[PDB]
Amino acid sequence: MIRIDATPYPYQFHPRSTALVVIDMQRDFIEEGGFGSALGNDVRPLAAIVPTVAALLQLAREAGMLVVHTRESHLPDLSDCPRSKRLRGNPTLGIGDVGPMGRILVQGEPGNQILPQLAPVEGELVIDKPGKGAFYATDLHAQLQERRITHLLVAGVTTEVSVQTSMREANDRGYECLVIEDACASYFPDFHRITLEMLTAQGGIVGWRTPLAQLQAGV
Amino acid sequence: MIRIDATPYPYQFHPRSTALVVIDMQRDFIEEGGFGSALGNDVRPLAAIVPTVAALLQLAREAGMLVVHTRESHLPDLSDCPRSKRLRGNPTLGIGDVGPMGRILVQGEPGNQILPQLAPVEGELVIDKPGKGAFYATDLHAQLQERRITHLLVAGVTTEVSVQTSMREANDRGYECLVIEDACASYFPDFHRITLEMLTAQGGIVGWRTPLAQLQAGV
Repeated sequence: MIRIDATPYPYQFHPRSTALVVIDMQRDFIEEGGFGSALGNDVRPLAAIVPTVAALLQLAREAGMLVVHTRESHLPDLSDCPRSKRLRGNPTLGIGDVGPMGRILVQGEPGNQILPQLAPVEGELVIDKPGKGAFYATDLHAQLQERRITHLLVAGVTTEVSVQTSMREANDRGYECLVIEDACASYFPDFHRITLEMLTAQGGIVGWRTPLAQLQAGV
Repeated sequence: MIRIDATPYPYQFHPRSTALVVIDMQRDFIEEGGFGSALGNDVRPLAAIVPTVAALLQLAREAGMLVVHTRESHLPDLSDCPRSKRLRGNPTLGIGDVGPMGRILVQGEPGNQILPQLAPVEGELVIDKPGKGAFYATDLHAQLQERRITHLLVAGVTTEVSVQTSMREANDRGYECLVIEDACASYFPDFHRITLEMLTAQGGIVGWRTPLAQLQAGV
């Protein structure tokens, strides 16, 4: 079992009982021409972690861990998109409308694809999720139980939305979760660090956090 | 049909399709010597909201809305308590250990009870949940769908753990959620404030928030 330095105390895991979960690293959220920048978000902090996420993905692949990618996406007919989600924020361009990289948040559109630097390969799970939490309305929990996974390494975007939602759901379902702090990012510096602090408060209420360099030291 | 001034924009609901959800207002969180104290917290800040939660409960009862209470709790044999949750951190006492109000976080124990001043009455729904999120491993989604509930008024403790986890689950499931800002509290004032900001960021990404006085004005 590999033991690495973490907050709030060291985290130990066996690589073959562990999955890396890379959350929502999608072109529309991260690329300068994309829908995220069009809404006036500063995508630079999300772009900034891509080399770190790629290094974590390489570590996981070399260590023989299960790799799980998630995409926030809906069926082209929006049959899995609740009306509340479509109407939220009174948007000019909403879910299913044509944005700069195709229909917004729709399966098969260029904007919906994982960045090519972090693209899934054969033997990796890819989860299309209709919400922020990777476990809601997906078979992720079943797929991890079939593979006897107990431990999750968590990366991706954005820290305070899909990453924290997915880690809080994983914690509730009995997973031991380690969030890789420099392999996550937010549009808001107001939210990134304090989220990671929340997750590991009270002796690890949701789980653990560490930088990629501490994980690399262990393998 | 009832329109409330709220952040990030006004919230509209109908009592016939709205529930009040009161989260984890238990002696295990609010009274010294239970689960919250066992985690090393000073539980004293949560008591300050109990009169505001009581006024919110009265308002919902007088409006004839469905009321849902949640209790974080485990079966006495701990068969619904993941090993990860039991072994997390270094608590003074662990789940199921005997504290001054009985077995910590166990169903039927004095310290696990909802505060008498906030107790359920005949015709309210009471959800025992094994995780922080009110939807995981409960029938809450089915119970609301059977009553055609679309809107949730949300209150309780703690803001950054059970409240925000439950609200994020409810958002993913298509509910429209209004958190009553002064009917929530945290052990950590900064986590309370920033959680409320995250929930309504980006045009209402999780939902809405407003103080009790704005709700009272609308009814």
